[PDB]
Amino acid sequence: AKDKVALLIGNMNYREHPKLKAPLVDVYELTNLLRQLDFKVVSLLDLTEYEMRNAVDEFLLLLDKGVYGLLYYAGHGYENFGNSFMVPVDAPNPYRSENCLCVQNILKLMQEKETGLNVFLLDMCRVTANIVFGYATCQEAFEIQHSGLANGIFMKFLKDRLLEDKKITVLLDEVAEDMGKCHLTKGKQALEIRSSLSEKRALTDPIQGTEYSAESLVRNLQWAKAHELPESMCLKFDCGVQIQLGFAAEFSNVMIIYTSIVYKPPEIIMCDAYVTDFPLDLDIDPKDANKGTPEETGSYLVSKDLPKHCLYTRLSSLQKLKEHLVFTVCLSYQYSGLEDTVEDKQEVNVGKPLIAKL
Ligand SMILES: CO[C@H](c1c(NC(=O)Nc2cnc(-n3nccn3)c(Cl)c2)cnc2cc(Cl)nn12)[C@@H](C)OC
Repeated sequence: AKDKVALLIGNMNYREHPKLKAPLVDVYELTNLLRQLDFKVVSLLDLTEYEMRNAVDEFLLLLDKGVYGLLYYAGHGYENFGNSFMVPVDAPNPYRSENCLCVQNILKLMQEKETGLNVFLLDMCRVTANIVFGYATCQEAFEIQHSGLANGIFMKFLKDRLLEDKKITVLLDEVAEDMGKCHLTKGKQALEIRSSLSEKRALTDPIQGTEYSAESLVRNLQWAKAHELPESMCLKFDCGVQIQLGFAAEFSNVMIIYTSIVYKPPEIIMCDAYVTDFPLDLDIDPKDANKGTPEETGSYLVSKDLPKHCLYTRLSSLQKLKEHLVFTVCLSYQYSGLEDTVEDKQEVNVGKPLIAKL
């Protein structure tokens, strides 16, 4: 492999269509599995049409001679007269092609590349380019785990075979057999595999030497800067209360913010630091921010990974941020024998985190 580059899109929260649950776990777990295989992974949740189109265009552009690419989409799919389409979260009801991404157009652009390997996997709820196309239609079918999280049928079987040092086409055929044995998808057309692979190529194949090929190092630096998290900060308030702001990442466009009281003077009986007044573009609803647990924000991956007794806020639209992430830390405090709640607030700039750097 000249390089190993992957783009994973998972669409769950649809405006005019039924919401999905499985993409979250699927995208997250496939990201980890591909990271283990030395892929530079971009993982994005809930993308609009324009966001999808730009992400796909940028991923396609990386597909230079000998590069190993992998594109995964989990979400609603649409079929109209032999063509399949990927449905963005902002798509109107009923479905219409102009609002969707045509799969056949992507395949056509992939066909022009001189990639060492190009794996295009769809997990939808309805000279050679070495393209392996997997098209799963059992996505809303999912299984509930002992964790309480929803895992997709396709991903359940894919997770178990991805790390195998075997030709990708052989790997995917075993996944199709597993689904065929699975009682939910038994005698049904759940996975279609299309392949134009003339060479024994696997996702486990090594990346070309950095002592002569510097494009992997350049793309590694460019990937790294798109995954930068703000360093944790401490804010001091006039009353004497010291607050810590902590940051965790779930996906390339999803960040969890948490606040905790590091010092509370004896005179203050009860205090809480609430993060508010986020940029409009991010579309955060205050009724889904400052939660007592990360689970209540929709963050189930990174859960006992975070400090206890904090307030948690999930920023899942970082790709929409077109300025610095400037928000307010509002402190609400109470003196034991005093009338009510005293409020104090200070603005914070955490720059352009993660995908917002690009
Ligand atoms: C070329 O850039 C890299 C890249 C991708 N680029 C994007 O996703 N671009 C993107 C552009 N615009 C938007 N968008 N925001 C608002 C409106 N449109 C969005 Cl959601 C995404 C996609 N796939 C991979 C895989 C690897 Cl490795 N890198 N890579 C990387 C450095 O990106 C992290």
